[PDB]
Amino acid sequence: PYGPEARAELSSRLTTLRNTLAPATNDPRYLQACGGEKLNRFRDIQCRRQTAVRADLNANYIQVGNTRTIACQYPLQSQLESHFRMLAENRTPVLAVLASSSEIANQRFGMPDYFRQSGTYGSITVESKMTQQVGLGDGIMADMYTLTIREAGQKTISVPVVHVTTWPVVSSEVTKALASLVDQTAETKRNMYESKGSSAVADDSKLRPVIHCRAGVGRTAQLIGAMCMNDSRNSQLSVEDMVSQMRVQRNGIMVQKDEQLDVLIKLAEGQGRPLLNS
Repeated sequence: PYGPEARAELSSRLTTLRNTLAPATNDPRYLQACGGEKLNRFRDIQCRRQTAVRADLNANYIQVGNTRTIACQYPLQSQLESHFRMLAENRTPVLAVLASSSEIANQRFGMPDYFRQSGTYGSITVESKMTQQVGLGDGIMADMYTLTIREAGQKTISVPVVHVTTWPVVSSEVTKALASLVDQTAETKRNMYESKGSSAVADDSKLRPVIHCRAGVGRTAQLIGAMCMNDSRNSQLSVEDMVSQMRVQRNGIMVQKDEQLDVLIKLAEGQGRPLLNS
C-alpha cells in the first residue's frame, strides 16, 4: 500500500490534477488583479476564485476532510492592511508563518516583517509581543507572538502567531510536532472565544488557522496535510483525497515538491492511512 507501485499511481493522479488545474491567461477559475496592483507573489501560483477570502489577497479557504483552514501567500507590502483585516475578521486562533527568519530578512524576497514588529497599516495599528519559544526537534525552533490588531471604533483582536524560524526537507517528526503546536495554539484561542459566547464559533468561515510560507503551496501544504491527519474526525481520508482537496480549493501546486509529498506519505503510513482511493 506504500510501495513504489502505489506511489507511482498517486503521483499519476496528482500530476493529472495539476495539469487540469493549470491556469489559463485570464482564467475564470482564479482571482485576477483589480487594477494596476500585483496580486500574485508568483505569476504561476494563483488563487482559486470560488474559495478566495478577499478580492485583493492570494488566500483561500480550505477544508480537508473536516479540517478547516486558510492558506495564503506571504502578503505583499501593498496587501498588509487587507491581510490584517482577514486576520481580525476571521478571529484567527493561530497564524502559522513557515517562512524562515533569514528568508524574511532577505530584502530581495520582499516579505515584510509584519508580525515581529509593531506597525500601522492604513487605519489599522498592530502591536507585536513575543511569548514562548517551543522546540520542534532537530534544532528547529518556533518563536511565538501575540499580534494585537486595533482600529478606532472596532473590536480589538489578538492573534497567536507560530513562527518557524528555520525550515531546512523537514522531517515527518518536526512536521508532526509543528501540527500539534499549531492545533494546540488554535484550540486554546478558540476556547477563549467560546467562553465569551462568540458567534464566530458557529461561523464556518471564521476561527480558521491561517498558514503561509512564501507562496503558500509548499511548506504550507505539508503542514495542512499533517494537521488534517492530526484531526480525529478524518479517519479513512486518503492522501489522494487530502492533496486533491487542497489543489481544487487553492491551486494545482499545493504540495509543490516531491519531498513534501513524501512527508505526507510517511505520516499516512505511520497511521495506516490509505494513499489511494479504491
